[PDB]
Amino acid sequence: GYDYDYLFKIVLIGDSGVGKSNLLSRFTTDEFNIESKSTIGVEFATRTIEVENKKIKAQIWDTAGLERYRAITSAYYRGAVGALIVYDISKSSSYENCNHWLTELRENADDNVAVGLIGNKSDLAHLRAVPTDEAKNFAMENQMLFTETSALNSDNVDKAFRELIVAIFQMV
Ligand SMILES: Nc1nc2c(ncn2[C@@H]2O[C@H](COP(=O)(O)OP(=O)(O)O)[C@@H](O)[C@H]2O)c(=O)[nH]1
Ligand SMILES: [Mg+2]
Repeated sequence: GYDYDYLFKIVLIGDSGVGKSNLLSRFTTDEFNIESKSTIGVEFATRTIEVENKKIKAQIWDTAGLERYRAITSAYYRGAVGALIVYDISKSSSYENCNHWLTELRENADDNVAVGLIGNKSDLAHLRAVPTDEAKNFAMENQMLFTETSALNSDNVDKAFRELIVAIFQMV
């Protein structure tokens, strides 16, 4: 990793418990943590991927519990060129709160940010509370990419991040 052509900062946002921290770990180091306690703070991790023979350092940010800390929250969004809004396919509240997250993006992130919607925990299909076609339509109406993922079993995680990175690449 001596060099890279671009660095794309991407923020993960969404309700607590949906799997953001595990999406970060699954994508960056192929790791998953079954632990149900949220870490209060901010972190980032990187992975380099290739798009059209260009090396892109994807710098993936994750946070919890700092919403009342203004400067840190500002720093969280600062410079982000992509965002993934994450809900839990088994928890309708997390999906219904996606409009809040879109609004947070509009109010805190740069105008040009490329956005993907992720319905995580697809392995909990027996507990599904959000129909795929409904969420897919909501994503389209709001100019968001859409993927259902399982951070737990890995399903579609690389796809969700890659598609967004390709989309960021086309814009810039
Ligand atoms: N079944 C299932 N559990 C998951 C998945 N992703 C995360 N979890 C679990 O859901 C809980 C919340 O995950 P976490 O990544 O901390 O969510 P966050 O609060 O959005 O950062 C933890 O117990 C995780 O192990 C998934 O895809 N499937
Ligand atoms: Mg977390």
